Amino acid sequence: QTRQTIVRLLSSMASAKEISQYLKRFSQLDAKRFAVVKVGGAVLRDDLEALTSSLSFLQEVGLTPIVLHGAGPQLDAELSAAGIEKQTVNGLRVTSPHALAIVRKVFQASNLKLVEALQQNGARATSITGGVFEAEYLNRDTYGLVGEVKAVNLAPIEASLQAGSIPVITSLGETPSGQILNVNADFAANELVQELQPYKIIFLTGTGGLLDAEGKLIDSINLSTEYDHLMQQPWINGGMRVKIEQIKDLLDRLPLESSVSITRPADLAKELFTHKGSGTLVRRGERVLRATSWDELDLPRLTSLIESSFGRTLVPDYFSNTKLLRAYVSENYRAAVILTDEGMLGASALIYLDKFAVLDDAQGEGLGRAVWNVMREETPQLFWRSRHNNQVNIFYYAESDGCIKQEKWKVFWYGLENFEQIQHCVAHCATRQPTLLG
Amino acid sequence: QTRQTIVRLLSSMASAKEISQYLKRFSQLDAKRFAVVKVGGAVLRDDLEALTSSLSFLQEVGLTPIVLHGAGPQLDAELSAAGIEKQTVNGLRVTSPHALAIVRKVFQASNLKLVEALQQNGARATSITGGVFEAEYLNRDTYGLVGEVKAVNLAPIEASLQAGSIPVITSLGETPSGQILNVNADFAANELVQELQPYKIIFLTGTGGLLDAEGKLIDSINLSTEYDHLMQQPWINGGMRVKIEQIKDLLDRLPLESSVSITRPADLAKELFTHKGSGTLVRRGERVLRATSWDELDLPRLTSLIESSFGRTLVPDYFSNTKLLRAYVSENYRAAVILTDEGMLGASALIYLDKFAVLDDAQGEGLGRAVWNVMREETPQLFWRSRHNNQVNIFYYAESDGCIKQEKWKVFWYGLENFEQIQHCVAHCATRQPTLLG
Amino acid sequence: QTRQTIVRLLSSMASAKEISQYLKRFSQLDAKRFAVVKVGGAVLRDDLEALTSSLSFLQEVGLTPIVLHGAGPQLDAELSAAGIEKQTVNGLRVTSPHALAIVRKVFQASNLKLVEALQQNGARATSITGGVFEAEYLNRDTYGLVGEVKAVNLAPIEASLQAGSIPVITSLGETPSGQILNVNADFAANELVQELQPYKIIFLTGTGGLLDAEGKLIDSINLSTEYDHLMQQPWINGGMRVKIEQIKDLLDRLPLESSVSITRPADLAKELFTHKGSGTLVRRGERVLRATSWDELDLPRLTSLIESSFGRTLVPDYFSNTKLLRAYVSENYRAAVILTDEGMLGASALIYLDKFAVLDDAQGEGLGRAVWNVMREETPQLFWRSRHNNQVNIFYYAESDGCIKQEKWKVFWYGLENFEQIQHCVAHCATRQPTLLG
Amino acid sequence: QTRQTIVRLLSSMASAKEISQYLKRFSQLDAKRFAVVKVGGAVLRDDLEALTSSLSFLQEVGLTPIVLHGAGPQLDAELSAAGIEKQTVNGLRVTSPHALAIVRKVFQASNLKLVEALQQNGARATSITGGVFEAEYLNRDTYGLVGEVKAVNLAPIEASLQAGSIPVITSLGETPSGQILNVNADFAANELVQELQPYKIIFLTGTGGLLDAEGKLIDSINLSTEYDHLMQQPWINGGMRVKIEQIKDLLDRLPLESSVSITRPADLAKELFTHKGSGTLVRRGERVLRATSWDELDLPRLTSLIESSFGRTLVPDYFSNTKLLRAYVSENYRAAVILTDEGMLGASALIYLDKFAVLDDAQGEGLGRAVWNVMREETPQLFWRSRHNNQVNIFYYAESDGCIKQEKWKVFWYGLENFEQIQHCVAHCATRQPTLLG
Repeated sequence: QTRQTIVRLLSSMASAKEISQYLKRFSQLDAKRFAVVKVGGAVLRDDLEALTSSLSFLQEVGLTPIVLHGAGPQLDAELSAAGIEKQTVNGLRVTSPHALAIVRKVFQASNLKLVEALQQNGARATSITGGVFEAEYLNRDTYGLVGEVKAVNLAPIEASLQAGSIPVITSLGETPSGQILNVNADFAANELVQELQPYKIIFLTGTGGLLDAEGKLIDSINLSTEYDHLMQQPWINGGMRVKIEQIKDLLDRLPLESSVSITRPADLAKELFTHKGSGTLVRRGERVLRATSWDELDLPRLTSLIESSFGRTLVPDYFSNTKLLRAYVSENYRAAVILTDEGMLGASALIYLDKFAVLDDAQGEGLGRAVWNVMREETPQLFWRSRHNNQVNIFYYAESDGCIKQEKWKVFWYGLENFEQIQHCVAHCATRQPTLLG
Repeated sequence: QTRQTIVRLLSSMASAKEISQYLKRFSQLDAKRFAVVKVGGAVLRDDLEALTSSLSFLQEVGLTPIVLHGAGPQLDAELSAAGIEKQTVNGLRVTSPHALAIVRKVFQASNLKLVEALQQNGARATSITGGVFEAEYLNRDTYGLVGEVKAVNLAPIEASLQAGSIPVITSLGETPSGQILNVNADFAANELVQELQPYKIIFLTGTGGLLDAEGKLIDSINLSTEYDHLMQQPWINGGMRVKIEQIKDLLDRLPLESSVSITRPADLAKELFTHKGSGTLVRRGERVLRATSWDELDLPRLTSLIESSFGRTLVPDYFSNTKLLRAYVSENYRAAVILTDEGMLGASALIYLDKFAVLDDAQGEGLGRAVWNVMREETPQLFWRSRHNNQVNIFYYAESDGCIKQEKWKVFWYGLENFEQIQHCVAHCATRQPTLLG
Repeated sequence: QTRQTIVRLLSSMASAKEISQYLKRFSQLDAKRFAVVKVGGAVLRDDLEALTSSLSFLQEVGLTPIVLHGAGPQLDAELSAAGIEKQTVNGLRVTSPHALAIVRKVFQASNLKLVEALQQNGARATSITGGVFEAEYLNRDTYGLVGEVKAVNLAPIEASLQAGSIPVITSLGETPSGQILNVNADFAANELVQELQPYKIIFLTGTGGLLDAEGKLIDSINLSTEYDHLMQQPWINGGMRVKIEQIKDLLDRLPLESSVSITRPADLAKELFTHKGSGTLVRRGERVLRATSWDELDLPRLTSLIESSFGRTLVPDYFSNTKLLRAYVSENYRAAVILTDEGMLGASALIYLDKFAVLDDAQGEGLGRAVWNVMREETPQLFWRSRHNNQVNIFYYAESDGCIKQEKWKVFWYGLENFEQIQHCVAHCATRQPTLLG
Repeated sequence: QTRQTIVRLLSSMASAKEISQYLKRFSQLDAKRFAVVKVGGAVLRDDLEALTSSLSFLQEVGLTPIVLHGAGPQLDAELSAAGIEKQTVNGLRVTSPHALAIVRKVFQASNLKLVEALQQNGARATSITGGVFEAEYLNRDTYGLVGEVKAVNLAPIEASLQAGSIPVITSLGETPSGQILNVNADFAANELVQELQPYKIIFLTGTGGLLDAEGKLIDSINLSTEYDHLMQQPWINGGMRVKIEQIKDLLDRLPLESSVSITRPADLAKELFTHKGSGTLVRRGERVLRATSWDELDLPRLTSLIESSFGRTLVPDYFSNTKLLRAYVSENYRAAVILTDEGMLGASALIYLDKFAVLDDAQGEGLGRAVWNVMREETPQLFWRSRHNNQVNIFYYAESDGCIKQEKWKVFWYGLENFEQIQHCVAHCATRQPTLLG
């Protein structure tokens, strides 16, 4: 029903090809196994009309947020009123008896505060407060009543998602013999999700997402590639690292098509239905290897890779003819760029995009985006050809630095070349390239 | 809406007067404060289609059962599989660590099993499993992990009854600092109800209700009166006593109009909408005093008691004329029978029902029934008069041992008198009684 | 679902036996084939909050009124504003071209006015305005544009009752080739109902029902019997006759269990769920024959009639022993009273009710009521016996003029006999009757 | 609710800017005043699963199709079975008495057939069959029983759209005095719509939309402009003309933002939510005038036209400096293109797009599209400049024949120029244009 049209809004527009695909490879597959919108107390306390106005939205079309709050700003206040709010021994905290006592009530209180504001706003939330997390206890006196979420029981939650309501769950434990000690909210979600196997999975926070050296919303990450030129580059202060590592911890644990998405609530919709939103997307992508030699490849794969990505198959024996400069391939072999040397003087002088090869089940996960992204950082001057009826021309027009058309082919180049230095090399790629498919 | 007609089905029939009243004195007054249908594991395990088919019924018209299971037959099995099912030190039980462990899972399991079978059957149940009962712990090693329900938190439940679903709750505790030890299911409900303030309040059991010496369903009890000629009479074996005392414990704690009702599930409807059903009703009634002297009474009360129970007020100065044999009055002064001596030879010989005086807000709680019940055990020969348009004539026709009509009065007598011994005394009450209102 | 409890409210009370039966012999059987609540413009114009608040009620539980208005008081005004409101040639009316013109708009207007006030009040009405009644035309100039409803098309209506809404229909015709001339609203409903085959079928009117010589709501009629001592007795002024004949016209055309019911709207519920309400019920009953001779009967029928109405069968050869005074039987043989002569002096002197024999599928249609009704107009002194566990004792207690009990039998008599003249004959029936079953 | 996200799916993509606007200028404004999806018997008869599966869709989100069938293929068969299916005197038809008779039944039949298949598929249709169209009669014997829809009564329809169901209406008349003669389905809708004032308004047909000389789906028309080079050009066979004129008749009668849309049913969604679909869109646009002289304009308008279409206002006194070659403006002054001559040799040689000026409330009606469309048919060689953050760059990239970027400006040209003939003139527009805003 919905998808019938979600894709219709899609098809006729730009980033449609890559999103509609996201709606075909996951449509139908449990309800609970939709989002897993883990929130937080700073966002509860502050903006709730919009946190719940957006949670409505999904659950009122079909996609049933299986929320996971953890109210801590307010807790941290209600706790120090009587006192004992000091000491955080390790990277985490500490809690005493007359103290869980205070959390469990604040967890309770604001938990209910949510589940109601949904029901009030028109929703159907259903408080789920305990019994889900097997919180074995890490240390007894050196921390007291805190514990590492040893397992998870989904029954309590599969009930509410069999009914059809937003399982508003909690950062609380519960040993074996039933003692309820504290757990890390984050080491928590890693584990719920592992159990549930989501598709989407948003991390609401009161901020706006991840930042960069500049301080601009970095609308993506793609670990298997972008991981290093990040995890080693210093505008990655402190806990942002850990915010990153953790989300990384996760997705290795999901399929491939998953994807975190730390956004803001007002935006939540924008984020979960747009190749945009306003929250750092963040996949796991795949391992990508660069090949200088056309011999360290599974060419045959590339055949079912260019037979599946392109209409026909490659004009026979093309592979023994290919002179190969620089090759880019996804461990899985669902994406390839073949970089051939093409020009006149010598064997040079221009570097040329002979093939792009993404499989349907991919330009959706943004693979077509990660593989290409990884050569336009190696190779800075770039000239290619794409027909007129090609889908992914608009991707190109993005990258393209300039473009020129012909009823038979469209041509794109990539790089700055002085006024007189351009025309010369631009007329080239539109002269050697007419003769590549000859 | 419903009451508009519940009373229409009512008005035109027999026990209608006393039930429709029950629907006018309690209509509108919270939702949660409807039933409190505490069940049990022997009824869960065995007949659930009907336990849930009846729970539907209410919650699907408006009256929202706020259920309270406690699965124990099945627990008692799942527990001994691994073992440690022996020892019950005091009138209650005992439990260990690797042991709550087993209950909490069985409580959980069958709790969910319910909440689902409602949602499946069309209902709207909503699991509520923990955090409600403040189970302080009674003894540490001499029993281990069991506790007396020190308080109750209604939030967890007022949520689901603000939504509109059947709060399917649990016999489980939870100290202060959050350790979940065992509680008595029964000492439990006493305390939920105290907090909630129900109106109806049914105790489902797999049996059929309370029995008697014979072994016939004793469709009532009324403690303040029937208490003794019960609580001292020996067909009250063992725990039946305690089943009684406990229900007694309760209602002292409610308004007056409340009322337990131990029935079976298939019957549940019959019970909660009929002056019948098939479950021992059981109120608290009121304290009733017998008066031999027309001077140890608040006559004035009786005036607003006969001015409110009868159209007019008593023909002035009737009270200084009354010669009084035997008087029956409810501590509250909402019910009276005045027993006057009426006859010819001497001042005797027949004993005569001069007045019955029940206030609207009463023949509903069955006061008209308890006060009269308490003289037809003192006074065995009984002759009275009631007009033709009187409501409560059908009560009479019940009691009445015989009856005779006159366009101006209807006459009833009560007792066995030989063939020739009747006619003689029967013609009497229809000769001295025409001249009482003269 | 509903019946599960409608009968529970029932069973425990008085007129329950005869009404619950009405709910078992018709439960399940189309939706449209429920009511057919034909209203009228004087009730529309005046009280609509209650006409629609009651129509809601049914259609919002399941029973879907298939309403049939006919607004005429208001029409009769809106018509004379421009004029031409004079002439009513025959027992009916007359209409011209620039004139239907005015009705069709007023029919339209108030038709819509209803269908909306239902949707506003929470209902689900659905305007149905035309195309249903095949109104062939009776006379062309001598009346103009009026016609006799030659047939009916149910499609337009079975649509809205397949959806589940109150088919708010109309007193309008429509020749063959589609010209919309006027029809009698009443000759209309006769014909809809014929087509539809209702069960209940109420005639709302702004009055309160049918009256009597006195002027008291005559809560019944039963044509096949009560027809004559009515249709010939002069407090039957004018059109009341026709109101009667017409309803008579109908039911001959339905099953037996049907039944008109001219009530008021505020009462509608009371009427359609109580052996009461406030509207002249009115069946067709059956043809009843009086038999003076126990030989002009199908005794065998009476065997399956007393074998089905009573537990066992009649003590063998009882039929050749019966000395028969006066016999009452329903053409169908679903009801009998056997009147035997019983006494001492001679073969006289008391007349005695040996048998009452109603079949389940009957005391519901009120047959048990019509057959008995028809002897207590022939036979004025009446003495009978009924066990203690007998269902229909309360019917008796109604009729009974007096009653007396015995753990084995209950005894009833019928008639006024002076103080000393009673006891004598009353001791009798409780002396010859102990020895009838001997 | 919906729009909150319909626009979110939108914003991030291509044709979003022009469609989301369509959702902001019409959001909130009656319900009935949504679509007016007039269908037809060839589409009913043939594909109904999809005609109703799409009608669902709208009415089940909020947008309530107020359908308008007219079943004729099937009629034309069911009519000739008995016969009299011959003669069509004028451009229309003819019908007799024993003949409407046959339509009214077929209209009825298939009308109901629809209203049910909606209710079956999950919808909420509600048959409306008559009383809506005031069909005065055009000629009595020379055609018989056919008529021109003199007016319309919306009551019958505003009822069902106050309830919230799909008013499935009909091609039938009804004189004044209520005779139901035939009407043209098409001259019908013109008149319903006039009364209702739709926004969208689709014409389903079993075909696929309008065609061209080639025979390709002509995804648009825009009368005030494209009217002539159409209405005079001969691949406009016969009734296609009339199909056109008629839709033209209409929209002159609506606001501006309206728009027919002859599509197919399976596509209906695609059409009514995409700048695409598969049905000839078709507006009325506005009257556009070409100006050769910068003096026959309301420049001041252009100021609030370039002050509203562009951030600031025009650099003061720009208007007395403008040397103007060719000007394009919409009668209303919501759209302008200013064509200035720009080059080196002489005052020539290139023609240059100095300004595009569309008002928000416009590029939605596709004005930005019609005005520009009307110069790229006059002026064939075209060179312009647009910043990087400009919204409408993707429109451009469409038109653009080639493009080149600079962090400060983006440059586009339009036309074929030989290999050596391009570079020369292409370097130009990227040399004279850097100095236009200087």
